[PDB]
Amino acid sequence: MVPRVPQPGIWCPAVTFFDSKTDTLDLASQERYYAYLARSGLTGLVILGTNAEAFLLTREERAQLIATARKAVGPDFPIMAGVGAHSTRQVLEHINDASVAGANYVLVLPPAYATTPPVIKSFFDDVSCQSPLPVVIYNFPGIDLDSDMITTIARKNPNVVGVKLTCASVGKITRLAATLPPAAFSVFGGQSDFLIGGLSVGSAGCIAAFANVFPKTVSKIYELYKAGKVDQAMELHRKAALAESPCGIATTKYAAAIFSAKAAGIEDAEEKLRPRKPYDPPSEAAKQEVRKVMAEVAAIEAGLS
Ligand SMILES: [Ca+2]
Ligand SMILES: [Cl-]
Ligand SMILES: [Cl-]
Ligand SMILES: [Cl-]
Repeated sequence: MVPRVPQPGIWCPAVTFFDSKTDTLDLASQERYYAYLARSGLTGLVILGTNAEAFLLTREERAQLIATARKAVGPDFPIMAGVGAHSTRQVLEHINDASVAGANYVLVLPPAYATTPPVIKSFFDDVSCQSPLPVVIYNFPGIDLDSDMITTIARKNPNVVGVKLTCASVGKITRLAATLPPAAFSVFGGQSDFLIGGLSVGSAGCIAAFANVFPKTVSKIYELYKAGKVDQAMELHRKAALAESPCGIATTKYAAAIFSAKAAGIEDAEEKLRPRKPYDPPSEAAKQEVRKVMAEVAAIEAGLS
């Protein structure tokens, strides 16, 4: 069974497939893709993160994706669902939808419509208390939450079980560790390129966009660190950080289309991984860059899977 407090490890915030002719979710492809990712050494999936274009989805689509995730991975693989919105009412509706659809945890943005600090504090208090699922603070700056607010929120709310920091520092991680024991609270960095130092000071690890593209490689990096084989870990980490260069959403979707989605046997992956209307796909030149810059890590991934 999935623990109350999210397991340290490597998590992937999965991209979203759209049938472009009808502008609807492509759930058959989505299920194939989620299942492939969960079978590539990942600790868990983040569904409806920012990479999934969650804010472009209807409430019903959000719930279908969570349910599709659960079906793809089975009952023993952790799912963290993004639920962020503008009001407490919307957040609670998303949370309850997530709970019914099978999520284990909910990942919650602070309210943004730049809000004040007692507003942030009372929001998280109200949300943790009402939420049927354990809560991970989603810090994506839009306001930025320092160590003081996070610790305050966590100490008052035992249903708060972690934080995703998007731009995590070694200082920030350390401060959190010193005040919040790991058994009750998991810190996640959002950067694969942070994870070298990220884990060396006791993060719970990482929620990495790039694990969409080469999940086995990103998991190998983590696995080598936990084995103490720190020499080859850093050498592989280096290569992977190099390949991660291209960054936002449209480029990531396209990389997944030509690497992981193809590996998952999804046909026409490139059309299905266009950004949702009316947003445009990457330029030809952006696409050429992806293929050149990621070719080496692709060969490594074909070697590990
Ligand atoms: Ca192979
Ligand atoms: Cl399905
Ligand atoms: Cl194919
Ligand atoms: Cl492969």
